[PDB]
Amino acid sequence: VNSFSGYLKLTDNVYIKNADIVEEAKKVKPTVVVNAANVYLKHGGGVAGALNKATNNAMQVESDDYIATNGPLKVGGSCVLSGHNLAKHCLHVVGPNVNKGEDIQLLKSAYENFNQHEVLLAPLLSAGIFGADPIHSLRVCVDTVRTNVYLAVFDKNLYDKLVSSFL
Ligand SMILES: O=C(O)C[C@H](NC(=O)c1ncnc2[nH]ccc12)c1ccc(F)cc1
Repeated sequence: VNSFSGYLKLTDNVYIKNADIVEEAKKVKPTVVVNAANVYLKHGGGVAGALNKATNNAMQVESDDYIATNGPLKVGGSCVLSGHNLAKHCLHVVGPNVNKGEDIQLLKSAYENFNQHEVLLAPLLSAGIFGADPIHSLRVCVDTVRTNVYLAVFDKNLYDKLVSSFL
């Protein structure tokens, strides 16, 4: 038993809620919150800008040190950093950004990173301003992630569409 509230069950291992992921993180303090990052960990907008703002820019400061030491991530890759005031850890996961012309085929690889963690609070990878089809992304999530994932969807209309179309 865990401490997430009001989530809708989709499969053996995936739940979903129309909620602000920052507020879900501040309430639950999960072991892992997932960020929808880019390879440079430049947290400008979307999930990343929202999470980083909630950390008072501490996420960005930590991320800049990470990049200075290690270089950029791969599209499809991830790194574990601090969750700051939001979670124990933040799993920064790079899905493909279709508005950058990146390969949507790497979405499955991106979701595979979730399998290294027993329980995660996460956004829908590559959706929103990342420009991929959100129905497709939820499908890839359910067909790839085997650990327990709690998906938080900001946009109400998107949430309603995702639930009503889910197979
Ligand atoms: O769930 C959604 O609507 C889409 C989601 N966006 C957000 O979660 C979001 N965007 C802007 N400001 C925000 N503030 C608090 C949350 C938040 C998203 C998912 C994958 C991405 F690669 C990029 C965005």
